[PDB]
Parts: sequence; C-alpha cells; structure tokens
Amino acid sequence: MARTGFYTDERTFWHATGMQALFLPVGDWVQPPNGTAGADTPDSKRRLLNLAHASGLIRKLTLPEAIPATVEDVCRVHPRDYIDRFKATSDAGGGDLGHLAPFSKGGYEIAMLSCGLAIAAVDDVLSGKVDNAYALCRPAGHHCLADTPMGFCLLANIPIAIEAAKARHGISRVAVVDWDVHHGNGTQSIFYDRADVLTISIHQDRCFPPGYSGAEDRGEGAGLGYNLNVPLPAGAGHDAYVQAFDDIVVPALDDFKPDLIIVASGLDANSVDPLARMLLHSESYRLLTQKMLDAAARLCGGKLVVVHEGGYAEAYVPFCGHALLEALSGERTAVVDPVLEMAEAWQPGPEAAAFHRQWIDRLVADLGK
Amino acid sequence: RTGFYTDERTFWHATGMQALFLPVGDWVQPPNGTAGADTPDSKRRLLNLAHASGLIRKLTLPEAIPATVEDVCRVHPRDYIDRFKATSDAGGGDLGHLAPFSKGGYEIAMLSCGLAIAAVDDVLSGKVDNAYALCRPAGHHCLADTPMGFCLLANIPIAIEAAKARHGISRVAVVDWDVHHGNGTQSIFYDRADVLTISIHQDRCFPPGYSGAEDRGEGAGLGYNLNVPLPAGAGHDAYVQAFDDIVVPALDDFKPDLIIVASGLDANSVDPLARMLLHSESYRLLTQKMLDAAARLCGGKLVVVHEGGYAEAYVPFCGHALLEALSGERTAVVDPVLEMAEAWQPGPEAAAFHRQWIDRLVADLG
Amino acid sequence: RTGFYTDERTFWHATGMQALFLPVGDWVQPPNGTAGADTPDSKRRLLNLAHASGLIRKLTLPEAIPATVEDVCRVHPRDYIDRFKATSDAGGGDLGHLAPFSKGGYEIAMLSCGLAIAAVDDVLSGKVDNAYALCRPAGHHCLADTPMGFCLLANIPIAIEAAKARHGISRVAVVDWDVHHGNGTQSIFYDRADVLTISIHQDRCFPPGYSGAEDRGEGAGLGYNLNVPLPAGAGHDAYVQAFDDIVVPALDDFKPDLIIVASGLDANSVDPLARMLLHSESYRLLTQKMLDAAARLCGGKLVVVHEGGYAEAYVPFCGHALLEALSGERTAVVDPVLEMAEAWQPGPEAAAFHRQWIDRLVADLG
Amino acid sequence: MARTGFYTDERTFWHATGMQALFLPVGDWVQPPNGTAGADTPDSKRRLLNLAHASGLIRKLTLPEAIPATVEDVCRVHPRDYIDRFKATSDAGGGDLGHLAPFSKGGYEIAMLSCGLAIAAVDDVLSGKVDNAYALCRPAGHHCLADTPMGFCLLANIPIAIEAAKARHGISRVAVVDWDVHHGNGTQSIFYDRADVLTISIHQDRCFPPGYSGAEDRGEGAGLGYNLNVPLPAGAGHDAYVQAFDDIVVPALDDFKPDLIIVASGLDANSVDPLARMLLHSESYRLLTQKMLDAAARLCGGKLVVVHEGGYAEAYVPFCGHALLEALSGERTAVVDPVLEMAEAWQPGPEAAAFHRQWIDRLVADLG
Ligand SMILES: CCCCCCCC(=O)O
Ligand SMILES: CCCCCCCC(=O)O
Ligand SMILES: CCCCCCCC(=O)O
Ligand SMILES: CCCCCCCC(=O)O
Ligand SMILES: [K+]
Ligand SMILES: [K+]
Ligand SMILES: [K+]
Ligand SMILES: [K+]
Ligand SMILES: [K+]
Ligand SMILES: [K+]
Ligand SMILES: [K+]
Ligand SMILES: [K+]
Ligand SMILES: [K+]
Ligand SMILES: [K+]
Ligand SMILES: [Zn+2]
Ligand SMILES: [Zn+2]
Ligand SMILES: [Zn+2]
Ligand SMILES: [Zn+2]
Repeated sequence: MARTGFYTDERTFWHATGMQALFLPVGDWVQPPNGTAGADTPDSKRRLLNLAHASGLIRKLTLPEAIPATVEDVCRVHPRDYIDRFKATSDAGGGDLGHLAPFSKGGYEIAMLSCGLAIAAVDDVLSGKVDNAYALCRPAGHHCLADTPMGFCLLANIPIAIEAAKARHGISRVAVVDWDVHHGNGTQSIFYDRADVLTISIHQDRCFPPGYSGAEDRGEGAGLGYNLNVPLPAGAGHDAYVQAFDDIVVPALDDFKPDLIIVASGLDANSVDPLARMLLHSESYRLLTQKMLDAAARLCGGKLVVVHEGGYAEAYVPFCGHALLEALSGERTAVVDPVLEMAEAWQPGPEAAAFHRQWIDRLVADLGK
Repeated sequence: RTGFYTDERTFWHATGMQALFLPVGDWVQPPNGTAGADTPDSKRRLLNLAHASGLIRKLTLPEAIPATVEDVCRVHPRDYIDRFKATSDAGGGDLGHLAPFSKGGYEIAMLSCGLAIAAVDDVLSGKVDNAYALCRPAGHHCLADTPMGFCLLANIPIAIEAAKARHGISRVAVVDWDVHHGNGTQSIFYDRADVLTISIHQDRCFPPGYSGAEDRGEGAGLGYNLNVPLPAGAGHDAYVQAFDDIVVPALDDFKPDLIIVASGLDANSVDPLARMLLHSESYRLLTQKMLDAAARLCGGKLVVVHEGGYAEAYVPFCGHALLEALSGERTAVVDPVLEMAEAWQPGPEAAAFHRQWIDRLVADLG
Repeated sequence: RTGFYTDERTFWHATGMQALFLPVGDWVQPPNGTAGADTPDSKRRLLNLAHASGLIRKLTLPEAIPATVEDVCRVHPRDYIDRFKATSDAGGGDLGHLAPFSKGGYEIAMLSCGLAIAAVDDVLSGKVDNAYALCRPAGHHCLADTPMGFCLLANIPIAIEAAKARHGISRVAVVDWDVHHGNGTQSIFYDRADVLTISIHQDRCFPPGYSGAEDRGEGAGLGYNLNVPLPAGAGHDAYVQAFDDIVVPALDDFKPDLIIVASGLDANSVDPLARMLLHSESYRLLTQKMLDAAARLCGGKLVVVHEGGYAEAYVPFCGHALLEALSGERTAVVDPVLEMAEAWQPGPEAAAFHRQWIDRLVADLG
Repeated sequence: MARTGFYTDERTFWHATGMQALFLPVGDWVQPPNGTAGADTPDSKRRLLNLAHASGLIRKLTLPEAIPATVEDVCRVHPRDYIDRFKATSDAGGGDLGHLAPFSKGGYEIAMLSCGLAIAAVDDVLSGKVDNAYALCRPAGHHCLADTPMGFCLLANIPIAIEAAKARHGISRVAVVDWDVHHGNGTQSIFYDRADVLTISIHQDRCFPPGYSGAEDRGEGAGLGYNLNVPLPAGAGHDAYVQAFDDIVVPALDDFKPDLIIVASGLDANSVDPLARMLLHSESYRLLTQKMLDAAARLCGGKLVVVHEGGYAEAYVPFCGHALLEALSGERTAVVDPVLEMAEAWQPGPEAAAFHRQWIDRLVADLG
C-alpha cells in the first residue's frame, strides 16, 4: 500500500486568534463569546486528529516528527522585515500584522512549526520516505501574501514548502489544487508570473477575499496560463464540484504534467460550515481525494501531498477529513458519517443542478474549451 | 408602541450534550465548548444587544404568562402533552425527530408558548401596535402529535387558536421566513381556509429533501398554503423579489385581519444550519414590507415570533435591525459584517438564475 | 424597597485569552471553554437566577448612570484615567498587576463604577432603603494609580467621594467580605478617620502573602483600618464569630452614617480562587448582621457592592440569598448544594482552632 | 525514575457526564452552562497529556496500545448484574446508576477502556516491560463500590487491576496510596476485610463522601490494621502533606512490605481546584512522587504504578501532573509552573502550620 505520512504537532493546537465572536473582534457592538473564542478554533482542527485516533486510522499511518521551518526556509518567500516584525510582535504578546490574521504570544514559533509540517510532507514525498502525505497545518497558509498575512494565515506554508523543495530536490513542475472554499490569493500572488508552479483555486464566488471571482486572472508574463481560478456559485455542492474537477481541474493537471501535486485542503466547503455557503459532505472529499490520487499516479508517480488549510465546523470537519484520510491511505475504518444521508437530501435539485452545469460549462468555454 | 415578550427561563431550555445538532456517542466526540445548536446564547445575544443599544428601553416588556393546558390542547392531543410533562419531570428526552429537552423543559416550553399567545392577544386588543415574541424553544416544525426540529410546542398555531377563542378573529396569515420549511404550521392548518400559511425556505433543507411548491392545501384549505422554496446560496435580492412577486401579493389577495411572521434568523450569511446569504439590512427591509402590508391590510396588527437562528455572532445584528424597523426606532448600532456580507452577494449570473427561479414559481401558481 | 443597579454592558467586559487567570503563551494552553476567571457568566448568572425566581420583579432597577471622569478623578490621577482610555481604544491591555481588559473596557469600567456611585446616592437621598450594585469589573484591589486583581477603578472609594461631595456624609464604614484583602480601599483611606475600612480575607491569598492585622491606619487614620485575616479552610461558624466578635463591635464603636459592604462571593465552598467554606446561607446571615447594624447605627442605610466570585454554578445561590435578606423577600429558590456544603464544614478540632485564631485577633486589638 | 509506560487512549476523553453546571444537574433552579458542561470535563484530563506532548516529555515515555478490561476482569470486583445494567443503560443513551456517577451513550465502552489502562499498567510493571507506569484513567475509579458507582467513578479501576494481577501473577501484597483529595471509599470497601491489600487514603476531612473522616476505620476481620485513613483539615497545604507522608504513609508502607505500590493520584488537592479546599502545588506532587519512588525502590524493586483519578482545575492540573511525570520518568523538561511562586506565598503561615502539625501528631498517636 501507499504508506501515508501524517504530519502533526500538538503545539499547532495552541495557536489562539484571541477574543473574537467567530471572526469578529470584541469591542463596540460585538459581545464577547461565553464559549470557545474565535472561528479558527483549536478544536476545529484537533477533532479531525481525535477521530483518526478513535477509528484506529492513525495507527495505519506513519507520523514523523517534523522540524520547524527555519528563517532561511521562510525567507525564500517572505521578506526578512516581515519575519522580524512577526517575531517581535509575537514575543511582545501577539497582534495582527495583516488583514484578519490575529495571533497570541508565541504565535511566531507555532507558525514556524506549522510551516515545518508542510515542508516535511513535501520533502519526504519527494525523497520517497512515504508515498503520500497529509500535513495538519495550523495556522493555515493559502491567504498569506509575501509581506502581508491575511485570513488566518501567518506564513505561506505551501509556497515555502515548494521553494524548499526546489532548493533540495530541483523539482521542475508543481501543481497546487486549492479546494479550500476560499480563494488561494496567497498562492496565486506568489507564483503569478511563474510557469513552474501551476496554481489552481476552486472557491465560492466572491467569499474571501470578499467580492473576488478571478476566472480571467490567468497569470502574467512567463506565468501567463499557469494560474487557474474556478469560482463556483454559493450553494453549489457535490455534483458541481465533481463536474468542475472532471472538466477543469483534472484536464489542467493533465496539460501541465507536474512532478508533484499538492492539495491545499480546506474543509470549509462542508455543508454546515459557518464561513461559506457550499454543500459538500464526507463522500465528496473521499471522491475528490481519489481523483487527486489517480491524477498523481498517472502523472507523477503517486507523489501527492495534502496540506490542511481552513475548516470551521467542529462537528462535521472531522468526518470530511477522515474520509479524505481514508482515501489517501487506501484504508477503510468502521467510521460512519451520521450526517451523510441528510447531506445527500440537502443537495441541489434538478433546476439548480442545470444552473451549476451551465456555470461550469461557461468557465470551460471561457478558457478555450 | 412595540411590545417585546421575553422571559429569562426560555434561555434555560437545554437540548443536551450534542456537537452542533449531532447527538453524542458513537463517532461524535462531545463538544469542549457550548453544547448543541439551539444554544441559549444564539437567542440571548439578540436581547443583550437590544439592551446594549438602549433599544429595549423604548419597547414595552410585559411579564410572561405561560400557555395553559387548555391553550395547548386546542392544537395538541392531551396524550402528547401528558407524555411531554412526564418525560420532562423524569429528566428529559426526545419525543420526536431532533426535539431533545432537559428536566423541566415542559414548563419552559409552556412559558415560551405563552409569549406568542400574549404577543398576539395584546396586539389584537390594541395594548400595543405590533409585537415581537422571543420564543425559545421554537415552534414552526412541531406537528399536532409530533415535536420536530427543536420545536416542542406549536407556538404560532396555539396563539392563533387562542386568538380565535378570545377575539373571534377570522383571517390570519403566517409568513414564515425562518430558513427551514414551516411544516408544523402547514400541517396543522392544511385543510383550513381561515389561516393562510406561507413558507419561504431553502429548498430541500429541513425537513430534508422537501420543496413543496405543489402542496397548496387540501379541502377548504386548497389555495391557503403557499411554499416558496429558494435555492441554497440565494441572498438579499432573491428574498426581496420573492416578497415582491409572491409573498406580498398573496397577502393582498387574502386580506388578513392579523399578520404573524415566523421569524427565524437562520437565513443569515454565516449560519451553520443553512446556506443562505441574508444580512441585517435584508431583515430590516423584509420587516418593513410586513409593516407596510399590515398597515395596508389590517390596521398595522403585526406580530413577529422568533423561531430559528444559530450563528451566535451574527443573529444579534439581524434581529436588532428587524426590531428597529418594527419599533420605528433607530439606534447607533453598526453591523460590523454588513460590508462583507454585501460583497458576498450573488453576482450577475447567479442573480439571473434566482430571478428565473422565482419567475417560474410565480408562473406555476397559475 | 431595595434598589438593584446593573447594566447589560458590564457583562461585555472581557479579560482576554487566559486559562483561568493564566495568560496564554509559553506553557499555558488556550482554554477550549470560556476564557478567563472573571467571566461574564460568573456575574450574570446571579442576575439570571433573580429573574428566574421572580425576585428581580420585587426590586427597583434604576437605569445605569456611568461614572464621569470628574467622579473617578476624586480618587485617581487624571493621567491614569487618560492612559486607561487610550489603551482601551487601542484594543486593551493591562496597566497594573493582574488587571487585563479588552477593547472598550474603559467605557465598561466607567459604567460599572457608576453603578456603585448611584446605589450609594439613592440610599443617602432616601429613594430606596438599601441597595445592591452588580459591579463588573470589580473595584476593591484598585490603587489610586495602579489597577490590580481584576479591578480597574476604585468603585467604592469613588462612590464614597461622590457621596461626600453631593451629600457631605461624615462617617462611612466599608465591610469587605470578598475573600481577598481589600488593599485598594485600605490604601486609599489609610490616613483618614472618616472612612473605616474593614477587610475579612483568607490569610495570604491576594495580595499573595499578605495578612495585615497589624496594619491599623496611620496618622489621623490610626485605628480606622481593620484587617481580619482568616486561615484557609475556615467556613460558616468561623465567619460568624469574626463578625460577632470583631466586625460588628467595630461598627458599633465607629458610628457610621452609612454602611457599604464590598461583597465578593468568592469565599463560597467551590470557588477556584480561594480555599474557604461559606455557603449560600452564610451570605444571608452575614447580610442580616449588616442589616441589623445599619438599622441600629445609620437609619438602615446599607449598600452592597459586588466584587469577586468565580464559581459560576454556585455564586448565584450565594448572591440570591443575600438579595433575599437585603430585600426581605421570599422566593421558592432552594440551594441544591446546601446540605453537602453543611456536611463539608470543619469538624470540632478545626473549629476550636478557628475560634482560637479569632480570639487572638480580638486580644491583639487590645 | 525509569523507562516509564504511559497508558492513555483518545476515547477516554470522549466520556461526557452530561449537561451539568459544575457537578450540579441542570434543571429546577440550576441554569445550564454556556461554556464546558460538567466538572469531570474531558479537558481537565486531556490538558495534562497535551502539555506532556508540548514539552517533549511524551517522547521519552513508552505508550502501549490500550487493552480494554474484559467483562471477566471487571467481574472479579463487580457483580455481573451491575455490569449488565450498566451496559444496557449505556446502549439506551446513558444515565446514572449510582450517586453522582452520570454518563452518556457509550459510556460503558469507555469505562471498560479506562479500566483496561490501569489493568495493563499494573500487568506491565509486574511482568517487567517497564519499571513504573502512569495510567491516564478517565472515568476514575476510587469512589466506585462493588455494586454502586459514585463520584464520577463507574468501575473500580484499581481494585480490578489488582485482582487481575492476582489472577495472572499470584502477587501477594499490594499497597494503594490514594492521594486524590477525596476519600477512596471504593477501594477501602472492596478490600476492607483483606490483609493482602493495604489501602491508604489521605483526604480532605468531610469532603467526599460528605461528612466522612474515617481515621478509626482500620479494617475488619483479617483486614484489621490494613486500612489507614488520614483525614486532613480543609486548607492544609504542602507542609501538611509532607508531614502526613513522612509520619504516617511511608511508615505504613515500610511495615506492610508491599510487592507493588499503586498510587491513586487525583490532582484535585491543587491550590485552585473547585472540588476541594487544599493548597498543594506542582512541586508538592513532584516530591510526593519522589517519596513513593523511593519507597518502591526500597520495598519492591521499584515497582510503582500511578493511576489518574480526580482533578478539576483545567488550568493548573497540567502543571501538577507534569511535575509528577517528570519524577516518575526521571526526565527533565523546560516546563516552568507559572503559578508556583504565588502558590508558595499562599501556603499556611506559622499558626495554621502548628495546627496542621498537631492534627497529624494526634493522628499518629491514635495509631496504636
Ligand atoms: C472573512 C471570513 C472568511 C474566512 C477567512 C479565512 C478563509 C480560509 O479558511 O481560507
Ligand atoms: C439541520 C437539521 C435541523 C434543522 C432544524 C430547523 C429548526 C429551525 O427552523 O430553526
Ligand atoms: C491571581 C489570584 C486571584 C485573586 C484575584 C481576584 C481578586 C478578587 O476577586 O477580589
Ligand atoms: C460533589 C463534590 C465532589 C465530587 C466527588 C468526586 C471526587 C473525586 O474526584 O474523587
Ligand atoms: K503560476
Ligand atoms: K480554494
Ligand atoms: K407554527
Ligand atoms: K420558512
Ligand atoms: K391553510
Ligand atoms: K475599594
Ligand atoms: K476582604
Ligand atoms: K481609614
Ligand atoms: K484520598
Ligand atoms: K485492606
Ligand atoms: Zn478557507
Ligand atoms: Zn430554521
Ligand atoms: Zn475576591
Ligand atoms: Zn477526587
């Protein structure tokens, strides 16, 4: 089988965004929460790992102990001035150096560690240590610009791991498939004029960054044709996503011939996420991972790396990620999703489904069909 | 004069140890934070903001008086009420489909129901011009013999049958803009022409898989039930068009003597239990559409009854703009989500699909 | 008539992301539940229980009047107040020792203080016979220029100084039965004989390591400060003897024109921030001692001001019985812990020890 | 000090007592909690393991996979009828079959799992796979009677582990030192007429079971002299516990000559626990662990097993248990207890200290 590496560190759950009601700073008209503070909560990620323990799936993976990102690693993407300001704010108690990117004292070390998980997953897959990998990163990365953190991302996890890999393995072509429900503006920005990294984002139309769709932003200069935005209307679900993957994502991968596929895996397109309006369920994520596994076996020797990003529904994220992990490792457990049959009843009916198919066919046509 | 019907103990109702709406055990790990989905704070926080803004001081807050056994038995069989009380006395349970409650939840449900009775009664007797009943537990999914979907008693139907007994009211219209289908209201009045039941809801959401546009009543009630399913991901302009093209015309045709809104706030843009895109100004505007209809059709007699709403951070701003509109007051509250939620709204291609969807609903109505 | 002074926004003060009182970072993992130790609910649940019992119906609730900067500057230097406001605008912080606050904590601290000002004002003016101010943030650890121990303004000192300016009251006694030493009150009036400051507190608890029996005032204030430290693990009978043999005799000798009690409820038997064994009826009986003293010494003028109290589940029953005595009102509330808390009380050998300890304090007072 | 087994399972953190405010059942006058429900909360135990991970301590220990207790196991202590009703209620959604022992659907499986942690820890120490062991038990066990669960204890973890050891190794003499702040009434009861298990309990006088002190309850029959209660007054702290251990607990162990020492380790005597009134701090638990390590080394070839019981301060329990684990494993980390200085300042002064010493002097005198 594909021995799957699972990259996690306890301290990633000790990152805390501060006293917010969901994503809202307390202060003014926003009453502080009486329960868990924040939206990126520790349990919105730890509960996935908890469920993988309870099912026994965790014992079927290998869990290496990753070293943190070094300053040299992260400075292949970020300017040292950002990194120095980040560390100094963190040493002094935390803050927010960007757009909705709050952190607490010592958040700098936890982000370097989070980043180390994605570096390690990429490094170990390229070295053959494992056949494929899942990095349970927290804080996430796919919104972080070179000099600006945003949307709960403090470092550019996947870009940093890619740049390390080019330095240590000389890898020529990398494709990033971002199915976190929000646009991967960070990844898009960092490689926008580069043709060696193909950046694909599937995301809810206009959600985050608010108002942005991006299907005509396809790259610049040498990177023209190497960025691919797939916005999908709010309220799209399982059949829409798999059509998008069959008709856009997978052919673009086939065209590009990567030497490595990386999934920026947010789980926030799930049917009860507060931070988006999509209708994916656990089996959606199993099937999308299988398409990525098949593509990687066909294109780059099974070299597939999944890097956790967003996902905010503490009760349902575990089941979506666990089905993903089952696919990735080719293992099956006794876990049954208690929401699955309701999520299937919830899916768009025939009138909405023809609209999603019309919407995706136009994206295809607009790309040169 | 706006009356505001609330009682501290509606916040003491507790659905038990669920992760969101998932009963714990087997593969569901217990929540480390607040248990459940219908949490006390997902309703209390609206009242807290009405206090913090000074709005609540411009409203009249009468003391709650629970529904009686006689009140609730106008709708429910005595056997259900009896099993409910006995299960509650022995520590709680669930007598339906996703309707859990704890010890003493029976009395809290009778108290919650009483808020709706009194809101309707006081408006009909002109003690106040309109009214808002902060019900918890909610009511619009509860069937005559079966509680459902966090609804233990049929709050609005009980209030209506009380109104018929106490005031002899002839025509009532219920407009249910909670994001789930008002199956409880629909069923209880399905064969009656004196109560027009309107439900605007996310297509196929709860009850799961139900759309319902063809279900327009039976017998004497044929033509007096009106389901308006909207697709997941619909937002402000879709709801406005549905009210302009379906809901408000249906009211003008029916000529009610009282309008009740079953007001869930769970169509809000960050709610976990639906996929819709309404924001606080949506609720302000739909409330003004009901105020206008009430002034036009029944001397301004409007009652708003709280049902769902599960985003504890954003529900308060939606319901507070509703309350401003209802009271005709205007506070300093600024919705910190409004700009982003407006940015989130469906773009042209999605907006065209919503408009085509609603146009077809209108057409199907003959 | 008992006036009850409270405002929704006092429950919006947040101390930030701490596990209990431990700032997050380094080896302290963020809490998954409610953050902090001075949590909103550790105070709001007292108000909730008084609504649920009907007791709140029997009291008068004046609208809150925030403290003015002129009020607070009768105790604090203006520079402190300006730095406090600027730090709160910039998003909060901590300007003292264990006194964190979030953005907007300045306004809420000013509100909280206005509750104690008003409660004292309305009793002196005869609008109510006695009063309870549900202050949050608390006040009695705050120094003139240094906030401490969750206390951002010196609520009771400010209230006293407003009272001297508006009414010219001559003699005020403050009885501090919060379980921590009232070091703020002690320091502010230490060289003054017009305010007698008494503090009963767990030996060495907060400020840590302080006992203080020999600290009796200075200059004209000599003999007008009275510390009563009590060993960890003392309970109902120990406190009763301390009040009978020390506190009440000191009130008799002093002849106050007003009694104010700084009532933290953190000496209760399950509080995390102290080791004492008081129960709900302990607070009812200690309030009756203060009521009888006030009746006998100053025409029944008694103000109770909320300080600390951190056991969310049990603080409501302690404060509710206090309010019952304060108002002379009966409810059906029953403390479901009382029998157990009575069984937990120190046995005979410990009780002889507590009696010997208190006898020594009596003797040392000369 | 040694190669230390650490016995934990993720599902022990999935046991939920239900919708209580602290230990008070919601309903009537008790308002539901908005934060974490209950007193025995998952995090009041998990946070110890989380810190042992974050410190790197976990990487120096051995973590065997969990082996649940079998029904045969638990029925060496409990009548099968109790176990079957427990199973039937757990399947039907949970309940409470005793006194303050509530549980949710599937709580039976998790109690069987938790018990297995103690069984395996004892087994592995006796068979020599590890020199000492820590069992992160949840639910706890030391209040559970043979037919009556109580005080958040659904199975008699430590008794069941001792009877398994007897059945599998023939062990003659076991001492249990219960320093959980509450009386170990379950262990006392099960072994009350037996001379082969010396049961020692140090606890807050009159705390739980409420009103109970127990110094004069020394066993019966063949068990006379083989149960030892050390009630301590509420408000006792570090120096009182030290004296109790030097003057009573360690002398008892030396007379009894155990072949195995089991510590029932609740951490609820820490200085901020809601469910007791004691003033222990992290270094108290380190030193008490050293005392038991030295007794195990002198009396039974270092065979020492520490079984988690109570502990309810989710912010401070981790530092107390982490210093415990440092002593058990003999591994140092960079963990610094942020509360320690203050808790030292909190400790009883000279007048209360003299009361605690004469109290303990009185207990020693009554022994004989
Ligand atoms: C403004 C709220 C939108 C979510 C921001 C973080 C998105 C992500 O998880 O990638
Ligand atoms: C999604 C499963 C539960 C839905 C309950 C709907 C209750 C409401 O109308 O607020
Ligand atoms: C860090 C020690 C906690 C004690 C501070 C609380 C003060 C009070 O409630 O009066
Ligand atoms: C009711 C207060 C005490 C609860 C009993 C649990 C004691 C323990 O942790 O052993
Ligand atoms: K690119
Ligand atoms: K994306
Ligand atoms: K209804
Ligand atoms: K509806
Ligand atoms: K009808
Ligand atoms: K003071
Ligand atoms: K005091
Ligand atoms: K003085
Ligand atoms: K004990
Ligand atoms: K024995
Ligand atoms: Zn996302
Ligand atoms: Zn709803
Ligand atoms: Zn205090
Ligand atoms: Zn205990």
